[PDB]
Amino acid sequence: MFENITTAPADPILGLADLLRADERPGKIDLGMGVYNDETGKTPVLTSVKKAEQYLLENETTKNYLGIDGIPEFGRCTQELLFGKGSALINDKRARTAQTPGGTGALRVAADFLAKNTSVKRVWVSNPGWPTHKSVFNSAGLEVREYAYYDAENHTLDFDALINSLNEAQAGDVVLFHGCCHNPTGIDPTLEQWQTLAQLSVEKGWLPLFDFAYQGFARGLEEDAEGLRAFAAMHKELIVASSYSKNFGLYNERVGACTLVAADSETVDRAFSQMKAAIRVNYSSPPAHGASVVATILSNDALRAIWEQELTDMRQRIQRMRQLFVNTLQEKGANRDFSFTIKQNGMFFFGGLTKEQVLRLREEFGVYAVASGRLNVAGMTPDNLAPLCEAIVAVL
Amino acid sequence: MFENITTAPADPILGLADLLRADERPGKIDLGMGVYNDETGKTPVLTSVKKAEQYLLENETTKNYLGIDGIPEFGRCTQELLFGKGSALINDKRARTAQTPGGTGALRVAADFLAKNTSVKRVWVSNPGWPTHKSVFNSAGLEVREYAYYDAENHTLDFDALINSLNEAQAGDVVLFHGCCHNPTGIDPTLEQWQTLAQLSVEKGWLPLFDFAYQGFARGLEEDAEGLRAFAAMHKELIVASSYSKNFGLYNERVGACTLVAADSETVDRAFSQMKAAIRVNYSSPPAHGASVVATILSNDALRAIWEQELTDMRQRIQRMRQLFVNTLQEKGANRDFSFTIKQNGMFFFGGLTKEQVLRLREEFGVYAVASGRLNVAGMTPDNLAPLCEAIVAVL
Ligand SMILES: *Cc1c(COP(=O)(O)O)cnc(C)c1O
Ligand SMILES: *Cc1c(COP(=O)(O)O)cnc(C)c1O
Repeated sequence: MFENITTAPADPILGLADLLRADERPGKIDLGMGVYNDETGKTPVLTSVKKAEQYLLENETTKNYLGIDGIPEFGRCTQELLFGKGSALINDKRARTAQTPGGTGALRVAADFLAKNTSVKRVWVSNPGWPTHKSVFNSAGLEVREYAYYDAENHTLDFDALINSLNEAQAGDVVLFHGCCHNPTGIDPTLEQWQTLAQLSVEKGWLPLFDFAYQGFARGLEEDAEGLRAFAAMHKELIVASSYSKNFGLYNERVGACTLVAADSETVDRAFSQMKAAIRVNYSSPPAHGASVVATILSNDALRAIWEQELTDMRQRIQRMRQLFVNTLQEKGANRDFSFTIKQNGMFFFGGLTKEQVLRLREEFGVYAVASGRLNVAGMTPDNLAPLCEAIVAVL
Repeated sequence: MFENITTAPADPILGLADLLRADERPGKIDLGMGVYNDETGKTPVLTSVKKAEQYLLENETTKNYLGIDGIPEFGRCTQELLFGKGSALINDKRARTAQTPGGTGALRVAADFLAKNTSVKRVWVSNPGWPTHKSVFNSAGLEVREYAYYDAENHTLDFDALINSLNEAQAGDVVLFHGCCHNPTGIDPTLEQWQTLAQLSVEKGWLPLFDFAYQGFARGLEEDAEGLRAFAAMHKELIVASSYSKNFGLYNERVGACTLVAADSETVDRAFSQMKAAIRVNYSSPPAHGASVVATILSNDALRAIWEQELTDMRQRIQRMRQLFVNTLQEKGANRDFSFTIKQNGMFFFGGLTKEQVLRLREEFGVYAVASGRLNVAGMTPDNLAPLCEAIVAVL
């Protein structure tokens, strides 16, 4: 049965882990996957998380199955975090949230739900964008079309090209937006642009799908959700795939959510029943630990305060590394200006390297990055910064 | 987009949870889902599990992503538990295991892997059987055919009908077997029958797929795997979807595994790369907590000893309830003999009620069971046994 199976192509992002494994050189620098590192180059468990796990260890009395949609408190807290404490969507009961195994899992559930219960045939994703998006939607049998987004020469959001590109999108099509911290450009729409996009979306009849994996990494928790809330204020229907992998440092516990929004309570409930059916034939019910940690923290004033501060510190360290990176490049002799990286929100640096330069950095300097030229700024520390820049200056 | 979505049909098993929720009557007895209960009617966290979680809370230093296939130690321990400490499959490196979100998740990964990378068109499942099997395989685009298995009149495995039924199965077809504790009959093949089935399977050219969710609940950990090992000794290829939900009481942490076996190391690796691709576009990587607990326990002699004893106690309590159930039915006036339930392995009791009787038990007595007439013996306690039997005697 398996004699003719062909080897699968390596994943451009997740595949870096395997290459790093094989490389036995001592000075390897991992700037591939979007994972936060502290000044010591480690990816620690948040303190607020440790305290939540301590609490669970002492008060948890059973591991009995959660409902198909997960922990109810988790859903409410996720909705508040997304739409705002007193949002009308929450009051009118127009939203239903299902706990999922990570943001990627949320995207899969959304894709299966769409393919089987709606007339959606196309999903529009940005270019440049996150490769996993095409893979997930394609695996569900939906076609992916790309829309322009980045002005590679000026390092800004090419709004005109974006609008012009989406005009080929027909009503009933799904258009995917990154809530904040666009992966990989790091350039997000301004509030006014978000408002124009929401407006346009309503007229064209698109079904907006927001991938929200970095809430809190651009400017703040509430600020990062203004784009989404702008859309939520005008749309009757929408979908949100969010993740707690990064803002909680719960990467391997797979904590995400898929939120469905309909015109009214009656409609979202009927639709959500089908979303639950898509989960039922996938993994049945979600893993409790990670989501439990998130629910516990967001529900406890004390823990939540500690957590928000830790998030703030993470965002701030990355912002400081961007300056140090740019500065160190200038005093190391870089024959090019990489100051535009200061405007980029999120964990990454993008737009200054070719795939060959990335390949040379790996083979000759042991510096690992995505072939697209995306480097994880969150992986830079005061210790690896010097050798990292020396390697870069050597390939420019 | 969602105006015309139709409400989804309730799940015959998972749907009981919602009905129980709505029923406000005080004396409700939940005998639906297969979850273990102790004498007090609670589903506790195993002591060995609590100790493992204590250990993780103190030694875990990061929540960084696991590889697509999960924790490596978890895979090795799962293989040893399945094939035996010094199995040839392990020595020859013919097996690859991917940690999955539960046994159901394992089945989904196997189904997606099969549909996309092989010529498999049909999957054969038993009748009676577990409804979720058809749902999962059908959702992947594979057709499900049923094979006879139970002698409803004698309450035994109808081997002749089984063989005769599978003769319509062509080479290249997938045939699904329950490793032990057949759900819901509780009647498993004898070692000799397993050997005849393995033999037959090799000649017909079937691809065996074992659903192993109750290892340790029939007779013991090693004994329950003899059927599987019988097949593993003669087949070049096979698939195993196992679960730790029950034998570890880790239901909501979603701990399962999908093991792939090929003729040689070279072939399993190539095939496994495609299985990883199927996971990549689903949930990306598995939840660490649950599998970590399992790896920790199976790797620590002390913890493992405690765990094996707890498993032994669970199997023993269920066995004692079967006797008490049968006895209490006789002294309560049952006009029928339910002694055949003593031979049934696992958590359930099956074969003595009609769907109407089950419906009446619910509506009039607040006793909840699956419409198929399957009751969770593991849910019976010395306290609810009397009223439970009184209700049953009233509907016979
Ligand atoms: C990190 C990320 C996700 C979700 O990650 P999970 O690990 O699955 O929670 C989704 N979309 C983008 C663009 C991301 O960068
Ligand atoms: C319980 C069970 C499973 C797996 O359950 P999970 O909760 O997904 O781990 C698989 N097959 C059968 C027949 C089962 O009874």
